[PDB]
Amino acid sequence: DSFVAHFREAAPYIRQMRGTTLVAGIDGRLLEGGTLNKLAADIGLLSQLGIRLVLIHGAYHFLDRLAAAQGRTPHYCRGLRVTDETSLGQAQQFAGTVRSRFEAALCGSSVPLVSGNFLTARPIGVIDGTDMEYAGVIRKTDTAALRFQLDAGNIVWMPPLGHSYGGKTFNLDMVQAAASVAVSLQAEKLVYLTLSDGISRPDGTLAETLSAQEAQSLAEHAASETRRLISSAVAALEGGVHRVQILNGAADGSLLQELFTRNGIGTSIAKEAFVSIRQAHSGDIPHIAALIRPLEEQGILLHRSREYLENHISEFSILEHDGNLYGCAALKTFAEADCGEIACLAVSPQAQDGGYGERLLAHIIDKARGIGISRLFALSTNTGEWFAERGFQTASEDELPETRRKDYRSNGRNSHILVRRLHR
Amino acid sequence: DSFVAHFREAAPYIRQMRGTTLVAGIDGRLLEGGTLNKLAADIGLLSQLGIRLVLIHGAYHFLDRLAAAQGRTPHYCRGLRVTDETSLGQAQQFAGTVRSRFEAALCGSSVPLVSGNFLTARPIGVIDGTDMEYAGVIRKTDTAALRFQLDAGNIVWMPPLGHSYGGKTFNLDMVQAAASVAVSLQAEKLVYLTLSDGISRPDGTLAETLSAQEAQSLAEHAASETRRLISSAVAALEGGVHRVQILNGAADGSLLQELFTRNGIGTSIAKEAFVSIRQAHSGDIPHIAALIRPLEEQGILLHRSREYLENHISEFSILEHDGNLYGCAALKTFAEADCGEIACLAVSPQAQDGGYGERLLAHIIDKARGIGISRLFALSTNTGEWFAERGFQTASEDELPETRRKDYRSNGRNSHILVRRLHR
Amino acid sequence: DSFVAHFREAAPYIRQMRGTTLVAGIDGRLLEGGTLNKLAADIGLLSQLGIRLVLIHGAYHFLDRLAAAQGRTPHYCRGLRVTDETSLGQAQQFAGTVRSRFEAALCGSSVPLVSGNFLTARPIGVIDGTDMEYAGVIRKTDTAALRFQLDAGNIVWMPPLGHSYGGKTFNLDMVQAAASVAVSLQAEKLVYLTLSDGISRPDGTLAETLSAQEAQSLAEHAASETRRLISSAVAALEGGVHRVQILNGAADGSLLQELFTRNGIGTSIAKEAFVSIRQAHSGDIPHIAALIRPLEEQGILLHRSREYLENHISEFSILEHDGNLYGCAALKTFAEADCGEIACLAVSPQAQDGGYGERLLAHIIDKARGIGISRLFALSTNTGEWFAERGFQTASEDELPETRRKDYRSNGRNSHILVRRLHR
Amino acid sequence: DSFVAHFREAAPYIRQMRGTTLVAGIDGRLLEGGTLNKLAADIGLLSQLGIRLVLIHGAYHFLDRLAAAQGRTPHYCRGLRVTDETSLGQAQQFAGTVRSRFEAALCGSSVPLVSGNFLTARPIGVIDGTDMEYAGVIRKTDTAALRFQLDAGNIVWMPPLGHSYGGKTFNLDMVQAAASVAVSLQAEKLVYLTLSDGISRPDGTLAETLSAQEAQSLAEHAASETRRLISSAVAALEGGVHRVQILNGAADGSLLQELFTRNGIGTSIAKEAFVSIRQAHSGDIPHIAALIRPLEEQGILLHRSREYLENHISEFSILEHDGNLYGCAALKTFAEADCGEIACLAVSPQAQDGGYGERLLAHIIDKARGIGISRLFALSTNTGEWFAERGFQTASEDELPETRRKDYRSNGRNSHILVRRLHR
Ligand SMILES: CC(C)(COP(=O)(O)OP(=O)(O)OC[C@H]1O[C@@H](n2cnc3c(N)ncnc32)[C@H](O)[C@@H]1OP(=O)(O)O)[C@H](O)C(=O)NCCC(=O)NCCS
Ligand SMILES: CC(C)(COP(=O)(O)OP(=O)(O)OC[C@H]1O[C@@H](n2cnc3c(N)ncnc32)[C@H](O)[C@@H]1OP(=O)(O)O)[C@H](O)C(=O)NCCC(=O)NCCS
Ligand SMILES: CC(C)(COP(=O)(O)OP(=O)(O)OC[C@H]1O[C@@H](n2cnc3c(N)ncnc32)[C@H](O)[C@@H]1OP(=O)(O)O)[C@H](O)C(=O)NCCC(=O)NCCS
Ligand SMILES: CC(C)(COP(=O)(O)OP(=O)(O)OC[C@H]1O[C@@H](n2cnc3c(N)ncnc32)[C@H](O)[C@@H]1OP(=O)(O)O)[C@H](O)C(=O)NCCC(=O)NCCS
Ligand SMILES: N[C@@H](CCC(=O)O)C(=O)O
Ligand SMILES: N[C@@H](CCC(=O)O)C(=O)O
Ligand SMILES: N[C@@H](CCC(=O)O)C(=O)O
Ligand SMILES: N[C@@H](CCC(=O)O)C(=O)O
Repeated sequence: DSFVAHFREAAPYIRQMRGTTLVAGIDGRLLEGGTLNKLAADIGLLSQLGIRLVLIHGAYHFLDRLAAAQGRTPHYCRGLRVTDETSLGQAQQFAGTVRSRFEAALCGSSVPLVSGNFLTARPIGVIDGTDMEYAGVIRKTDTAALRFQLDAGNIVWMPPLGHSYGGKTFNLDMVQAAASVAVSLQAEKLVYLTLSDGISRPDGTLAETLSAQEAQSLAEHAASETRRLISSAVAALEGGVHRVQILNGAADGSLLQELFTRNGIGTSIAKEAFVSIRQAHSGDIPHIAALIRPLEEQGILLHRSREYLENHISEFSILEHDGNLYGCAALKTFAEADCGEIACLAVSPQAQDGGYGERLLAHIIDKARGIGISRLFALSTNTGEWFAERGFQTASEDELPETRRKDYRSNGRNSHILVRRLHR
Repeated sequence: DSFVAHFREAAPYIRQMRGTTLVAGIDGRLLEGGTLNKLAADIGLLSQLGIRLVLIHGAYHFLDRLAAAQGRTPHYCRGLRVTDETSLGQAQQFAGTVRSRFEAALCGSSVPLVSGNFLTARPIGVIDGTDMEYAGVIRKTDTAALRFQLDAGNIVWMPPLGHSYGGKTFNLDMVQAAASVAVSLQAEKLVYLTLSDGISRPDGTLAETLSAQEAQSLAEHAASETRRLISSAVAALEGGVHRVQILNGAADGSLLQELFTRNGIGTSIAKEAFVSIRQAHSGDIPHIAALIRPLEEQGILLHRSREYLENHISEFSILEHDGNLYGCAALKTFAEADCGEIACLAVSPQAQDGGYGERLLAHIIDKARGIGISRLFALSTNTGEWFAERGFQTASEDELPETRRKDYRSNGRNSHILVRRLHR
Repeated sequence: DSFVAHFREAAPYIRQMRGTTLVAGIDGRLLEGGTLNKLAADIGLLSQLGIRLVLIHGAYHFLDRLAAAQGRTPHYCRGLRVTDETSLGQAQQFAGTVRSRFEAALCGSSVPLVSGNFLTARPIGVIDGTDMEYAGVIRKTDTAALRFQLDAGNIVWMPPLGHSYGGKTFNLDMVQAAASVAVSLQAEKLVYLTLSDGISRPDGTLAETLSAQEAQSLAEHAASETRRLISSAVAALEGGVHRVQILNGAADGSLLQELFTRNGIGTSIAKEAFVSIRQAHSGDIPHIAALIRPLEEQGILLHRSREYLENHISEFSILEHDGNLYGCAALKTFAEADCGEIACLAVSPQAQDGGYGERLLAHIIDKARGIGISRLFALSTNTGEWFAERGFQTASEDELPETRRKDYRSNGRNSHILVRRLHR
Repeated sequence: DSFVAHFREAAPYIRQMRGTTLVAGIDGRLLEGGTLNKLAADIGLLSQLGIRLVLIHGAYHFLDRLAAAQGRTPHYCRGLRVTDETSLGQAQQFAGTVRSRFEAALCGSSVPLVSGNFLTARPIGVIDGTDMEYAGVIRKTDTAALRFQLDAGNIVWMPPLGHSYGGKTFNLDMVQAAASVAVSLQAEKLVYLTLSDGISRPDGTLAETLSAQEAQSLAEHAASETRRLISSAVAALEGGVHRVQILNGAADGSLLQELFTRNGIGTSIAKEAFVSIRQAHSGDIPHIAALIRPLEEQGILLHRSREYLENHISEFSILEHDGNLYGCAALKTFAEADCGEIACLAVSPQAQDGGYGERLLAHIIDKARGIGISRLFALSTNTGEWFAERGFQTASEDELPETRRKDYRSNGRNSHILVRRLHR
């Protein structure tokens, strides 16, 4: 395609990403070849786009290309490397090699890059009778010092090394470290730059987009490395990171493609928040009435009635949290088998703006599609934009199902009519 | 002595040092033993005293304990190490070992420590037909980024490594690098932490305090290493650093002793600014008269006269810059061979507050001492504090030389009389 | 001792004190002699160490050296001086004498000193049928204006005088005023600079360190002046000040000695927060089990069992607040009468980091010492640092009590073993 | 008049005064009666109007009501009070009485008031054989600390007391002190609040407004007190203060009346900057031509000619600084004896915007009025607003002098015509 077209395509993603925090967990093998040069350039570009950037790299594989290729075997109790004094010292050497390399590649492809004593570590201790030695986990992260650097526009570079109150240095696991730092920062995004195209489905295909539940159910039959990825990704989400992404940092330009295109390569994982929505039953009616009545009083919701609701309760859905009712919505059907109507949509005023409405509309379109409905109408006197911004197109009265058209005419309400087309 | 006494002794030096910038050039051998632990603690303390701190270390000796002890000989065209790709890579490893070590020693003896891509380097090129390879000299220092970190209270850590626009890393000479960074920052103080007690005199004794001229004349007969120290120290001073100090960072606690005691160990070098002061001659008189006359009009300076000055010109000194006269002072003598008087002290109003006065008083006490005078009087109607703050003690009229006592009585001026005791 | 040694001794206290707020309540007799010069110097030094400083002085004794020595007797309903218009006016004169004196002593031993209209006062009214006249108590303190000055580095000087909405000035009690200002600032430290070596015990000895409970029980048999000191000190602590100290500002250098040495002269008072820890009984077991079980599931705590706990309940302690259980710990004993083991230490995750653990360990060492135990072991797979940072030294398996050594061998857990030596 | 009218009258002066610095030198007798209450209220109001306020008071008269009324006579070598240790101590007492009084009066008529160690003093020494003792003059003012307080909105209160490096306090002369502080701040305004209606003319009348030259020539025959006022006022102006005002702080509301009405009570002194304007002669013509020619080329200035100028040189004025010509303007006359025209007005582009034009117009209206002209025309193609904003009203062609009307018609230029009426 054309430059202008590509750039106008990127523009909304640039808008979304600007001023947000991205923690990048970087596989240490990427900092070794000329994939390094490609990466510094793309990270330099991200810097230039107003993205706050914290980069953390791994060391394990480099240590093994020093260990294994020597006559010493690494031990990996839960993927956590046992790391002795000699391995610890190598990691310190590698971390300096790598930060220097990155800095040089960034200077030749002027972007401020900073590193500091941000992590305080503790040893993992003893996993399964096996002393883990210098394998440490982040005990405290200096969030104030980090924010202060990101705020000034600095790129933050972190090795997989933390120090302790006992004046020791510990070896950190990168995959776990990035997710920990990401949660501490409440980073909007965690990115793992791996050697893999992302997480694959049981049928072999690349999982473009996953819920944390979907991710979780895949780990049941997944290799060790990818199980740990998921575990860290899920804990990040649960800890407040908005989105976790898995990419192949060996695929030239994949970071740009992931962040700035609708399509995006790799795997994207996000947490589905908890909103129990269920078929309404008999006992819901007073809760539904109390919610609906103010609105029916205001001329926003059509007048219902204890009897209407009792005899049509099956067409209502209700949204609940801790026994508390907070929303409702009905699916009305017609002689036209293809047609449905979202009716009686309502969120308690105290619970609004937090997405509850959208979840009710979604649940009802799932229900509508479940029964063969490809066309979903909404009629509203005062609330038409909400629908128009969520996939509804203006429609005319002559377009309604015949019986609805008749109610509409005799109403006098002249409500706006919108239709959304539901895919098979 | 007692704690309270020691601490009250330190207090003025703490006051002087607070909020000032100190660049520490650190010999790489100090970061190797438990002298490291001692150093982090003392630097941590300096941090806590509101000193802005930039630390730079060397690598040469570590590289040789890797080179020489391998079967490769280092070459040192002007003390500048030829550094190939393999040596460059080692320096990157060492710099990571050392920054990690320092960070750990600082954490266990919470003080924010930061490092960044502050230096951009260029290669030295070819010294004397000898390709110097990866030996680079600082081309640009990011002074804004540095100030921003020091201002926030961060300790700044720098390796002896700069990068270039060509995406290469270069090996920097520490002694030269610190002096360059120090000038860029206009640091009040540069400290070299060496393995030596400082700079020695021709008679073998430690030069406690040196002018840059004194330092310069010592290099004539000095070993190579100490010649380079001086050269860098002198260029720092000439470049605006206020004071350069040389210490043995192997002498436990020497950094504290140097910064916070009157005595201070090690060598201190400062630049004597240019103030040509000479015996007045015949042709000076109009310049002297024009200066003196306003003051004599105001009742601050005793009335002189073209004839007085013509017949006493030999007792005047004058301070000049670019042919321009800016100050004068006279030495009056008495029948009491031990007694002198500083007379007719005056700095042009446009040239005041810049130390000119003090240099005139000093020059005259040097002249007074040259002729056997151990007691120097100053009489002033309005300017008595200036003398009292520069070593003069209140005296009485009955204490004057006899003939001066007589002039004083018949004057009516009742000027304050102060005496300073001049040492033999 | 040596300078370096003294200064390295001070360094941790300098670190702790930097950027903290200290409110100094100063007896007015200290501002009268050359103890004034000593004090300005030490307060100047504290300024230079990044301590935020609010100074308040008293006036009572000066007023009496004007009253009593005139033919007027002061009346002191609860140590609160009745203060008429004539006494009020003297206090205004004294406050100006004293602020000028202090300012001059500070300038000659450049440190910014500021004072302002920070206190608004109200009269105390009528104590016990006795009109108290111009004796006022702080009604409002301008905390924003105060913070603004401390933040800029200014020393804050306050007289014992507040003004009112009725355009009157009132006489404040210093001891009460400092404690009020200290609470308003949530100052980490309140210091009273008195003419006494601090608070004495019933046996005559100087109470180096007191809890607020200890302070309280001393007042039962204490002189009036010291009763009021305690009362104000205790209310400061209860109001959020971290530590209150009582010193003799007539003992040359005592402020430095108190703030910057382990030993410290004078009396230190701190509030013991509320943590009810008691012998576990039968009914605690479900609460203990629920806490312990997650941890035993994770391989951090040895598997217990409803029966184990039922038959060993006497060796458990539990920490509770509002009936809620938040922590537990057991003392295990051995055939070696000198040996104990802290077992089953656990704080609810929701209640962690707030010191609960430390209080459980302390309680158990108190229990261990109560039965003759001088050696206390801790064995931990993942939690060994916590112990090592709280006085435990690494030990070997051959060092365990014999039966514990046997369990340890057959476990397979390879837990780290640490010992703490308990003093008699 | 009406409130709305008064307030709309004040509005431009409020606009001018907002964010400006005013140093108020306050006679110590004003802080003694209920003139104090009036003053705090008016100063409180000024605070509320965004005026940055530095207040300094005197003490002399209070000291004499303590001296003279005791049996000790004050000595006043140049109006500078000899002040011994006993007088110095009284001044410290008075300064505290007075600051407390002011603070209380300000609180009861919430406005932040701050004072600090801003002045460092030196003794005056010996005037005329007379030791002046504790009479000190400001040696250094802490301008940074002062700006920092004014910037935060604080009112700054200063006593007439400075301290020295020798740990002494000195007695400052208020009149001199305010003018010194005012210059240090480059205050736009210095106000002296005296017991007099301002400076009187030789004919007895109150000098409403004076140049510094006018002020200077009045001192020739003026009382001592008013001579010193002038001397300080003039040195303030010369030192960069924009305006000095003298008022009676005993005239209820005079500070408001001076600052916020066109009329304003009291005396106002301002420095006439140096702009030598003289009759042009023969040798000026090339300088005039070079200036005029660019403009005549642009169609802004009517074409002149070496001959025109040679034969009309007497009607030109020229503005010069250091021999350099920077402006010119001509006065054209007509058969109508009442009519004049400002012709050929021009300032060198490099010297514009600095008031030169206005001074040329003024000089020519002075010349026009000197010969009986009450009507002054300006004709301009592109520059008509400049005139309209400096007192010119639009006029028509039928309104020109007859011969000018004829030139105007045949020109084709259609320049805008404006007239200013010159008062007799
Ligand atoms: C429209 C409604 C159901 C939305 O419920 P919700 O819980 O807020 O749903 P969401 O949080 O997913 O959507 C919230 C967004 O919808 C927008 N919105 C709400 N009412 C709107 C309206 N009347 N017109 C346009 N937009 C509206 C909100 O302003 C909010 O904007 P934001 O994305 O810029 O923050 C609303 O809460 C409601 O119940 N209104 C009265 C009942 C009603 O009108 N029902 C049905 C319409 S026929
Ligand atoms: C006193 C004088 C000679 C100082 O010359 P100088 O070039 O300023 O000398 P320095 O720069 O070394 O000293 C400057 C310091 O002296 C201080 N000083 C100057 N005059 C002073 C005085 N009259 N009283 C007290 N201190 C004074 C300045 O304020 C300045 O203070 P700082 O250290 O706080 O900045 C002054 O310039 C002068 O010539 N005054 C008139 C002549 C006179 O009085 N001569 C002789 C005295 S008998
Ligand atoms: C170790 C434990 C008992 C501490 O309880 P607590 O209520 O937090 O006790 P305190 O608040 O007095 O101590 C808190 C400090 O201990 C530190 N700490 C906690 N776990 C640690 C560990 N595993 N390793 C090192 N330090 C640790 C905390 O990080 C905190 O650090 P800070 O001083 O830097 O803030 C922890 O709460 C716990 O119960 N962990 C699981 C149970 C366990 O391991 N029990 C016994 C060990 S055999
Ligand atoms: C008009 C002129 C003589 C003003 O001289 P000057 O030295 O700037 O005079 P002042 O400094 O007293 O007045 C400066 C103010 O006049 C304003 N001014 C200048 N030219 C102006 C114009 N053409 N229209 C409106 N206002 C103008 C300036 O913008 C400045 O504005 P400020 O008060 O908002 O800063 C101008 O310099 C000049 O010589 N212009 C070309 C010659 C010309 O037009 N001459 C005569 C007019 S027939
Ligand atoms: N959508 C509203 C009715 C609005 C209308 O039909 O005008 C409801 O379901 O009650
Ligand atoms: N020191 C001044 C004279 C002052 C005096 O003697 O009173 C001078 O040398 O002229
Ligand atoms: N301290 C743990 C046991 C850990 C171990 O012995 O390895 C407990 O008391 O249960
Ligand atoms: N005022 C201009 C002439 C402009 C005009 O008359 O149009 C001059 O004096 O030359």
